[PDB]
Amino acid sequence: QPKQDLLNDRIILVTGASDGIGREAAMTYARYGATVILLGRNEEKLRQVASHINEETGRQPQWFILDLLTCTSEDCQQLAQRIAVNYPRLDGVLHNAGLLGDVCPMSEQDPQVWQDVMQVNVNATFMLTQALLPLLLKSDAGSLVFTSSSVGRQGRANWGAYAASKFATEGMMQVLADEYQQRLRVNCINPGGTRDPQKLKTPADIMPLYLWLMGDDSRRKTGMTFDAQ
Amino acid sequence: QPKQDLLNDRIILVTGASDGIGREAAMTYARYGATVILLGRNEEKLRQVASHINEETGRQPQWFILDLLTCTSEDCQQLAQRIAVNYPRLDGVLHNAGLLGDVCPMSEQDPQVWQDVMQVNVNATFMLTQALLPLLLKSDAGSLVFTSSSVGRQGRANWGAYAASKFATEGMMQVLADEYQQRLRVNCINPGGTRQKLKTPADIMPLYLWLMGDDSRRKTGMTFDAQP
Repeated sequence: QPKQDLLNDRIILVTGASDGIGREAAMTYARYGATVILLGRNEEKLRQVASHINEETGRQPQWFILDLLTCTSEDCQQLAQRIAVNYPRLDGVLHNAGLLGDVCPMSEQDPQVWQDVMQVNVNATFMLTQALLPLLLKSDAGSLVFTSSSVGRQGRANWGAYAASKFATEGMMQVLADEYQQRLRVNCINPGGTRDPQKLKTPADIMPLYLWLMGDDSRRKTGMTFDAQ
Repeated sequence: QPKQDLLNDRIILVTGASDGIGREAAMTYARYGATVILLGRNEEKLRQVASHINEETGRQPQWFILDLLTCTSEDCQQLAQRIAVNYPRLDGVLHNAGLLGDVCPMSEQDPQVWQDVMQVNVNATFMLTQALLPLLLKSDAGSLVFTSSSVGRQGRANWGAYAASKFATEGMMQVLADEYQQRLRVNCINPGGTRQKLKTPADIMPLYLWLMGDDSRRKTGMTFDAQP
């Protein structure tokens, strides 16, 4: 599909960058020319992913530490302040950080795990969004992408807090898209089943959508949720 | 529609029972024969609502204190124990408690208010549901009703935490309906704008009555608008 320089001169921040889909997305964005900013809780994990992208790409991403389970609104503003000293805008923010929590009936759901899933997937993702909006408004056409799931649109047995949180994520995305008509592109990606493990798709397999949402080919698309597979 | 003894011998718990829609739902259910249990955060207000329902109906609801803003899972479990001492089952639970929070752009939403809205409307509403499930399963046909909103189906500018929380509520309702198919009726009610060209709580009662009475027995997993 996309040309190899699709994301030249796009600065894109990726949360949950240290492993899984986040790690693939950061690497993929860099491969396609982006200046990537990695966000995660583990500095040694982040440094390792940055080194790999540099070896593979020749340019080394910066990383910043944030723990969504515990971060405050103050921590997010300070993170945004640190970014802004190094970077003039954010062209993209990919919210790929998340907690799955318990997969079990509602009667069995652990209430602290429930609280933790809502804190990471909803509340912290919101506070981080709020902190980063000014930088995103500095883009020619900033793009904000949340991670959803099939159970964010149709609740199913056993999916408890994760489902509740992904519904909330669809709602948050919709409110934002309505507030930022013209000004920001705000959408969700549903990556689907990525991780019978040999039957599933690899993060690499689902990347085209992640690329599309950050490149110019999706320029006036907002308020939608997209299925990666 | 419906007969005046619709809810005779139905035991129905109403949260947020001490004002607005909750207070009207409690009263309506009592008028229609139900044994009502009121839940709220403030004793003085609940007692006043109970007394008024007794005056108007002739039977006095019991009340229990729970503050969804600060309650723990243990608090909900203890509440459920206290209810079980006094009652053999719950035929209905109406989750009417809620916090609206800020109505303003996402960039201006107060993060503390945001967290409080999610804690009341989602976390504590789930924790309370969890504690009351055994009682509801003891009904012949227990009915669990959440409160939603038009902005729990389509997000709109300025509705911030409320919207996120009501999407979460539609999601929680859908998971529960899937888990309890054939065992519990689990649905949402969107009361619409209420409280001069707006409707009163009294005006929107038909749906609240319908979901607790036998006419809705086969209906689960759905979200209903009180004002179509």
